[PDB]
Amino acid sequence: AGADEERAETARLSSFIGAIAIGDLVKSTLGPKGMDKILLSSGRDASLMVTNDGATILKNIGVDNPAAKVLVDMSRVQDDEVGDGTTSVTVLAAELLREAESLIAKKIHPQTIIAGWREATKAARQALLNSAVDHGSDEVKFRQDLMNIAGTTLSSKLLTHHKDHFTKLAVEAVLRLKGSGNLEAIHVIKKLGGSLADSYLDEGFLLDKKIGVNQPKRIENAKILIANTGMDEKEKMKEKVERILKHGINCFINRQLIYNYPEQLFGAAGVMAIEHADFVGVERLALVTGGEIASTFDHPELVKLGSCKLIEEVMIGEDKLIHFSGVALGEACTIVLRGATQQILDEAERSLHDALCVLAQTVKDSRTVYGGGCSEMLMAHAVTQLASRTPGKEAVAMESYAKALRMLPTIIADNAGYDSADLVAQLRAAHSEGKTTAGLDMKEGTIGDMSVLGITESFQVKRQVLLSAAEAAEVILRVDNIIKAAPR
Amino acid sequence: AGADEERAETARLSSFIGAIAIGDLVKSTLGPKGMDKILLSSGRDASLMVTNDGATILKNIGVDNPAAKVLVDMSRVQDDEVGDGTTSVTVLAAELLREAESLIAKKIHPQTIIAGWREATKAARQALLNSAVDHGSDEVKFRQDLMNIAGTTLSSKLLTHHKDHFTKLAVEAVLRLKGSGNLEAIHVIKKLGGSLADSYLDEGFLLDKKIGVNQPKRIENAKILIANTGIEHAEKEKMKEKVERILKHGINCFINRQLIYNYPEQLFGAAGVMAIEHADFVGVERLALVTGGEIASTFDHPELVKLGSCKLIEEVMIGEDKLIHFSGVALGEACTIVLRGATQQILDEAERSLHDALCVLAQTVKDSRTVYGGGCSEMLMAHAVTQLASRTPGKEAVAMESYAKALRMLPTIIADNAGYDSADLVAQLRAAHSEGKTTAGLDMKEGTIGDMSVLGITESFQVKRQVLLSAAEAAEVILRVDNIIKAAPR
Amino acid sequence: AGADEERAETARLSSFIGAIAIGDLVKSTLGPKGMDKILLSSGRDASLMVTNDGATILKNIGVDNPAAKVLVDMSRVQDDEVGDGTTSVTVLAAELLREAESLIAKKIHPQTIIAGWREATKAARQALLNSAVDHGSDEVKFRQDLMNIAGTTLSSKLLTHHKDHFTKLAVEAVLRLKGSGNLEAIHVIKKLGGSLADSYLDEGFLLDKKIGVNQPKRIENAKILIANTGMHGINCFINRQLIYNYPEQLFGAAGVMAIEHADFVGVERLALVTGGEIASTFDHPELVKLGSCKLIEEVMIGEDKLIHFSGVALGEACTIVLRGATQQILDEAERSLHDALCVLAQTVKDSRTVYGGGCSEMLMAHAVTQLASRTPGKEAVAMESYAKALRMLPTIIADNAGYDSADLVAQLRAAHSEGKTTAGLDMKEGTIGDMSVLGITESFQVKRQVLLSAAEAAEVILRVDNIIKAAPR
Repeated sequence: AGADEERAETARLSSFIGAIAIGDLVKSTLGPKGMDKILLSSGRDASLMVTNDGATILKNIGVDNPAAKVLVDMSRVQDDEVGDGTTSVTVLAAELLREAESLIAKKIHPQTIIAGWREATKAARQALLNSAVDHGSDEVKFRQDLMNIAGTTLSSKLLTHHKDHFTKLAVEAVLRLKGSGNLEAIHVIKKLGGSLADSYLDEGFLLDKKIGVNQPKRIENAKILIANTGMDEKEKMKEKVERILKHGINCFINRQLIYNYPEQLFGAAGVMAIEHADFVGVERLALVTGGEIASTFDHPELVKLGSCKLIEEVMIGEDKLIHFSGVALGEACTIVLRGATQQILDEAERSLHDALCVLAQTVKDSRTVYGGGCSEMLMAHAVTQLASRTPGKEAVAMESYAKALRMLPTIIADNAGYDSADLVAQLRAAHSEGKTTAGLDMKEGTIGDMSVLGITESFQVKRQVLLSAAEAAEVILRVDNIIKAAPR
Repeated sequence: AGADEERAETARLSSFIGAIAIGDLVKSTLGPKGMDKILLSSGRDASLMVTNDGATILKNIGVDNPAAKVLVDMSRVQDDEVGDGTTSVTVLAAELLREAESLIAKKIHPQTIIAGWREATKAARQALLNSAVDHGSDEVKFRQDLMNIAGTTLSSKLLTHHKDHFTKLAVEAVLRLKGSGNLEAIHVIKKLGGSLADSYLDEGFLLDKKIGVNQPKRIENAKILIANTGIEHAEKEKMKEKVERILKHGINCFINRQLIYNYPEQLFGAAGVMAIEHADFVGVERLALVTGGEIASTFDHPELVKLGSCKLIEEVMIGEDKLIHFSGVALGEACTIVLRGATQQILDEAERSLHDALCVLAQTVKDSRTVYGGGCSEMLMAHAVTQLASRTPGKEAVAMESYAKALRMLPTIIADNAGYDSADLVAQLRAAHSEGKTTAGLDMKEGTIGDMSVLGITESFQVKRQVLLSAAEAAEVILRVDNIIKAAPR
Repeated sequence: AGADEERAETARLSSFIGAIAIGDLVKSTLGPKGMDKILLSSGRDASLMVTNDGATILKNIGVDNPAAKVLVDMSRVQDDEVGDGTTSVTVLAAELLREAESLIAKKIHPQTIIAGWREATKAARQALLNSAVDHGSDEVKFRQDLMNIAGTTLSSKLLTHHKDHFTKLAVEAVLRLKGSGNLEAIHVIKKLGGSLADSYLDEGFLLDKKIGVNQPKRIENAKILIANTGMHGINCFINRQLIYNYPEQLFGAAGVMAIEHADFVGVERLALVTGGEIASTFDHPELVKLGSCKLIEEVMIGEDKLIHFSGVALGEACTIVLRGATQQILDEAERSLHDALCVLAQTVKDSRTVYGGGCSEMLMAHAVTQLASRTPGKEAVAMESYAKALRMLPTIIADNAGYDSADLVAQLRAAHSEGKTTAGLDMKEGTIGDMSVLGITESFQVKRQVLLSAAEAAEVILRVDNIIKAAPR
């Protein structure tokens, strides 16, 4: 009969529906007893991607017309600057929409109500002012380094027995990277095969290619050559050898197909070459080795810089790999993971990417909050009082924000295996008293001292979630429906 | 078949329908509690776009057959000669159409009524030469620099808690700009957080790109090269020509607005030179005024056909993110504003707000005069126009009378977006204007009426001159004609 | 969802429709170019009936289910208290309902909208003192005796080509009638006589009746007898009803002229003139009867014979005979003289007026626009709807004229905002002109009663929240 026509309440509903649909899938994923999800789609999806990381699955795929893709894109900026712990930021933003039902009771102007978000700024600061932080995490630190937040990030994924040990490893990796210039040079891959450790740490960069069956096994005073252009007649062979012998070249890495004639040359010379090396691995390596200029065959000598420690092909345990290590820069390092080997193990690939940005900001912030829901209840006690102080225009919107915090305590306990109702009762009383350390103890079935557990949440996750959620939602709530955008 | 075939009541209606669709959309946008819209299209489009500015969104898409795209097109010329203010002109043109309803009651000849448009020319001249203006503005001005019109554009946006300060900053940018020629060389980008100031002012142009992972970390006494353009052994010659010419200059940086050949990329890193792939053309043109420019041609380009600014080019980090900064411009004509902002998503709306600031201020400095904002101007004129219809003879007057009631809708749109009831607001607004106070207007923050001048909100003189003439001419094309469309197909 | 129940917008519509349905039929009637309609009824009605004036037709029957009958009853009280003029009061009340569509736009409680009516008192004072009024109506009056309201009342009628002259004449009649004594006593009839003057003012009351072929032609020092019940020097006997045959033989020999089935309306006014009668049984002759004795005779005005009563001792009331240029148009003056006189009686008593041709309506409209804005929130929107109602009146006057309505609105407003109360709508001109030159004025009283009458009719919809039923099955 016509084309995309929305009026008063119907348009609001479309924004409203998108937030509720996303929340149900993500809530299971939000804690110690989180759930693993696998998605299967035709064309350029190959098979099933299992993602326990809410951010990764939402950014990758635009399932349908209803708006939510842009909100999802926003979460990624957060990921670079801290990102996770557990994915909770999307859920909290989504629940604000439910209150808009209340807003029709006023029956006047939703934009005016928006002044609540002006006071959201006031509310955002209340979390920052409130809770506390943690006492410890000085820098590096012998044992406060992990068995804390990473374990909680990890707990959602039930690989956490062999895996918590892997989670523990992640901190060591961040300590070397720690400093100005934040996140660079971390690639880490998993290998199929069993070991109790389920992981090895490499001081260098790990690849996975072989020249051929022939060629010297070990290279010394190793020099590295990287060529952008392929090797793909005798004169071409000769140019390469003449430049090569004087240098004493130990390894050649080319990001593409490699022509056969040079291959014979490298073996006799005493030089190990790599065929079709992935470009992304190469770029990281350049920062590591001091870099080099990959022009056509004039590429050797002084146009290139080559680090010279140790390059060798090492059986790590089960599957063969090639190790580049002891780089002069020292800034860039690589992590190698092993596992039980299954859906549960590929989950670790997911978890570590999350692990990688979590501690990246641990270094810069020098601030954190207590975990297990301790942070959320204290703020809720303070925010309830806020609605009364403000003028009535301000009070409705500010009060609505306060009740949102209540759901987080409920989800933590609910996944534990203990009835939610009893849990809510005891929790508020302990926070109201004034103890920041006290929180939800899932293991006990009641409440307990969070600090003894050692569960800590990044301070970084809390500042971005409050401010980002507040105006993101505010733009949509303030605005009464969008038009002349649709495709015909 | 054929084309158009319209006459009688139906013909008037197609024009009538176009005006109503656009007016509601733009209505949300005006004033302090303006509405931001995100646009979804899956017809050769990739993502939802959000445009606060009504003019920008109308320009982007021509959705259907009815006439309206040309009316929309005209508003852009207005933006360069005076800027956006808040979008209001399109709404007034649309309401002209609504009294056509009383026109079917005419039941005789609509064309005689058309005399009103000629009358309108007399009327347009009645406000342009009358109530508006200000006294002062001697060039530069220590305090009269702003705290004015930038604020009204900002007031329409919620961010004016800390943002009114940002607005103050924008005129520093205009004072430096004046000189040599018009508005063009200004670039604005918003950062993601950490400042009370919520902004920083930069010496030169700000860019965000890398050559690749390899290449020197930093350069000094940087020289800038810009190119309009991006047997096997002869390939080597291109490599060599570039190196031979390059070494003598000491070339520290190369900026190219397009794809770049792989061979040169390698060379720049060993030399100590940083190159930029697919640099934005808009960034480049701004950069050219700043560096003294050059003439872009073939590899003959390096030496004195090129002018290089020599202070400092480096990739630097502010607070947390890493950006590349061009600094030390001799010209001073063009500078860049970097907003650190007070970490909020309102900050993400800083880009939205400053862009509006950019067009408004350049015009404000050379127009040398202003009007009172917040709808102060519209209500005053409306009280006066009721009298005007009665002075003219009945054929001319009837069209003139309709034009007068058109101004009435603006008070409602300004207040309605504020969040205070629109009905209540109109009654109190009219009473204060009637008394004789030009300064008095709509105080959206209050929800009632107040003194606009204390706020500092003013409109450029130019916005009022151009819109009054433009509304009348667009309207004339529609009513005088009952059968139209255009030439070419079939 | 079963049977006849209504809420908010749907319930409102039934009230809305009743006002609109009446307006289209009545609008046609207004103006010199007005129209007369014929109607045939379903129960206890013999045939199609045609009524020229709106008040007579509205009154006879309450037909339809929607409410509107109650509104109609009010107009007759207005007619008695002043008269028909040209029907227009009903049209003004109906237009107030149209603004209700934008009423929803205010978006909150329709009942406090009613407080707008409270504001209408402000509007009511506006219709007062900031209008033209008289500034001249001293007594008799050399030029402004007429050429005014009677002419406007007259205009809606077809005959206004020679008739407008007759209408002017009717004020001479009002001046003699003038005073607090018995308003009425004015009767006029047409005569198949000759051209141009089209009417002669004369000596006394005119009546078209005869006793029979046998009876004396003229009586002097006449004695008048009026009896409620059917059948001194007695000269004439006038009875309002059937007269018994036996007395008739007697009257002829005696020298007495009697009138069979004389109209009651002629009789009551005749009584004030003579000095009154106590109309009882045959005991009626002598003192209980008051007679006047100057002269009663049946005379030919210009050709045809009729009976004239004159020389009233009392002097309180007098009558205009008129004459004319042979047609249905001519005896239309019969209806018009009576109409013109009544408006004047109010004019002498009140000693206040205004200017006609819609001059009064446009001036007030310019002033009332200010009032809406001045009043607080809720009061302002309801008050302004009333103000825009006034705008339609200028349009209706012009539309019936056969002249361009759009052009008319602009020029009309143009003359009024200047401050010249004299300028108004001249339909004969086709544009705007000086109303005073025409000489048109409206009585002060007609404007206050119309305002009170229109306001109450509007409230029947609002003072009672609901009237019918909901869902039995």
